[PDB]
Amino acid sequence: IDPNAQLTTAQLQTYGDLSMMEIYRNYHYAFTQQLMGCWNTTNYGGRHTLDNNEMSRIWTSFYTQSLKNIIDAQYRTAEDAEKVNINSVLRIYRVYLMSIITDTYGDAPFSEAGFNPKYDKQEDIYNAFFLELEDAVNKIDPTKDKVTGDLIYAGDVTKWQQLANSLRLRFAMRISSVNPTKAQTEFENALAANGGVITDASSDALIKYMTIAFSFGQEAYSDYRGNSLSQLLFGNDPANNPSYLCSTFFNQLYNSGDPRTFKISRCYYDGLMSATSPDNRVDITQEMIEKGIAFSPRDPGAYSWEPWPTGYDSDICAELAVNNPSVTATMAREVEPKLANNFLKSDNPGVVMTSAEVKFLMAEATVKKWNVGSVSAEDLYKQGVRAAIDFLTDNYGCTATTDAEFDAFIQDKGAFGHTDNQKLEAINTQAWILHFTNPAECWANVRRSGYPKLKSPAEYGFGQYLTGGTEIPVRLCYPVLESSYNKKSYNEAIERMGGTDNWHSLLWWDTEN
Ligand SMILES: OC[C@H]1O[C@@H](O[C@H]2[C@H](O)[C@@H](O)[C@H](O[C@H]3[C@H](O)[C@@H](O)[C@H](O[C@H]4[C@H](O)[C@@H](O)[C@H](O[C@H]5[C@H](O)[C@@H](O)[C@H](O)O[C@@H]5CO)O[C@@H]4CO)O[C@@H]3CO)O[C@@H]2CO)[C@H](O)[C@@H](O)[C@@H]1O
Ligand SMILES: [Mg+2]
Repeated sequence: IDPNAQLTTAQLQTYGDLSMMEIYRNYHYAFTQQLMGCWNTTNYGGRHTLDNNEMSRIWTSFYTQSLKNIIDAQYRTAEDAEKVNINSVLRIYRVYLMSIITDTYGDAPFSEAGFNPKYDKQEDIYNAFFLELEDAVNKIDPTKDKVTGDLIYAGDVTKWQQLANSLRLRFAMRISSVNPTKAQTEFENALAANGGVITDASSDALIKYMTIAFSFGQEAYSDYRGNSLSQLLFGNDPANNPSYLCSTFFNQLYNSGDPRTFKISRCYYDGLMSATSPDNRVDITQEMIEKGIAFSPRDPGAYSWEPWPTGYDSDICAELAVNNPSVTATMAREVEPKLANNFLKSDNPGVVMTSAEVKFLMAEATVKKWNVGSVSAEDLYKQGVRAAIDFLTDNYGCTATTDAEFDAFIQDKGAFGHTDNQKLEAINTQAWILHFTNPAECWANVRRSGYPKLKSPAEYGFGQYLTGGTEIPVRLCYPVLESSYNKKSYNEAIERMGGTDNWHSLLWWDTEN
């Protein structure tokens, strides 16, 4: 009933729902070519398997829970002067959750959602995002009702203005190909709105999750207290099918001399690792470097087992073997980079939006000749990269990158370009690294900006397996069951796309493939 508790639940579900996070490991992480090799990632997204049920998870999870609850809470709270803050916060978080739906699937229920709700055109949903965030920002008033269930900003309603105006930046940059004039105007208005935007890391929008032991039992699916994305990236089958990194991502980090290379990824021997927890793994990364062993990250479409890499004999593992000889010294699949333990904790925050992103958005707007302030595009980009690197230090307990290590990176392969194209590539490639823990935003921004320039699994010699088509999908399909619950509205949506629900159909804001 209570709208403040409704907000809590909505925030927890965003990364707490173990059912929903399957979609990100199956599809998003493969489409963005950040992870590859894990059976689920490779089979589904890596090889373009059309599976309606796997594609439906965001739609179902939100319309039956968070978004339904929030819409209700907003409606009960709407026209109350004495409840104007909780109202405005709900409106802002409603917009965010809706942004995930429309960015996955195209046209969708918004205005009439919460008996046979229309599928609002994506254009008009985005129209509503700006209007909603602008009104919410203007209604916030810290003298009125206080917010009690807020796991992002603990009720700091000033920081909600910063988030709202920051989301305005994000959505304005999103529509900057389809509708440049509106994009510019909405971006410049957002900078001038009450509260401003997120100018530094202390106003980062992060959902606070607790430490609960990972469980894949039935009771676990109703428990959103933990970060279930991190739970899943550890794995239901963690020894055989862990989060192996994709070569596009690992090679970007490694070949650019990126300081985060061995903060995001390690090579681990997992023979002695427990199920349930990433404890007792054996880090062989430094050993591999010292001995000159090639890393073998997984090309798009590849499993961990094919191609089966040349390895080496680990002296560390040979040491372990004398005391308990069920350990192999001979490494094979372990030379394949995996996601570092820092990113496999239920502690991990739920990333909504960061100061690092705002910097990249500011840099891009500057490159596009918008009127955004007096700071240079290059400086904005540099601040963005610094913030994205420090994001790991502050939130995932990674090692600090020294001023010297940063300066060496930024003056060489991390450098802002000179050409507009080069600058856009740099900003958006770097933003792609930042968004690793925000898959929803990572896939949207990859599709929108066109960077990094990803190649289809077909180009890596896996065309023979690309069951659902050759090109990397650019959306996910509506759940089949919408055909019977919401037929008229469902059929109208599909008539706009050409009469088929195709996952190669470009979303309205996506102009190029
Ligand atoms: O065969 C070649 C290759 O296989 C590898 O092993 C694979 C195997 O082939 C796959 O079939 C197997 O697939 C499992 C998925 O990994 C796993 O994610 C999924 O988990 C299910 C769970 O079992 C199910 O109960 C759960 O139901 C919940 C619903 O999702 C919720 O909506 C509902 O509210 O609550 C229920 C719970 O009551 O859903 C999850 C998914 O969300 O199960 C799949 C089928 O078993 O994966 C194997 C690897 O893990 C092998 O490793 C290779 O070596 C080999 O060459
Ligand atoms: Mg595109």
